[PDB]
Amino acid sequence: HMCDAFVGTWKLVSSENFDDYMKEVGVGFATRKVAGMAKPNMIISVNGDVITIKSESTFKNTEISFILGQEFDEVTADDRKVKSTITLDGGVLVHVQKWDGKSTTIKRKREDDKLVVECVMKGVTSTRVYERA
Ligand SMILES: Nc1ncc2c(n1)N=C(c1ccccc1)c1ccccc1C2
Repeated sequence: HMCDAFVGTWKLVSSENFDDYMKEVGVGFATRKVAGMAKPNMIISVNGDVITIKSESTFKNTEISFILGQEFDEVTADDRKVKSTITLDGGVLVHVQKWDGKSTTIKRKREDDKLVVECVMKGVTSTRVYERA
């Protein structure tokens, strides 16, 4: 019943500072431009201990399935090959991606009727707000 409040289909409604976040991650110009235009959905489901997060957009369709606390391989939408671990901390899903001696953290939290996604790469934070589809 862990992540019940996350389950569902969500649509992007606002973004702030995402180009700067992508620059800090190392995303190149053309991918920043096209991927920054995208308006993904996020489809979150749970089956037993396995959480699945799918993100569909005109740019790319991605999907991850995982167990909390258990590292996995992920290919990001910008084609990074990262080692990811996702945990639940005080009701927030905390997703750490490691690659090339670098690290970024993505937090997903329910706030009112929204699902708020905060992405942090060193000093740079981007906030993306999703609402139910
Ligand atoms: N489908 C789809 N399309 C576009 C994007 C995207 N997913 N996902 C994100 C993203 C964002 C925050 C946390 C996790 C993922 C992503 C990652 C890097 C570069 C571009 C995008 C945009």
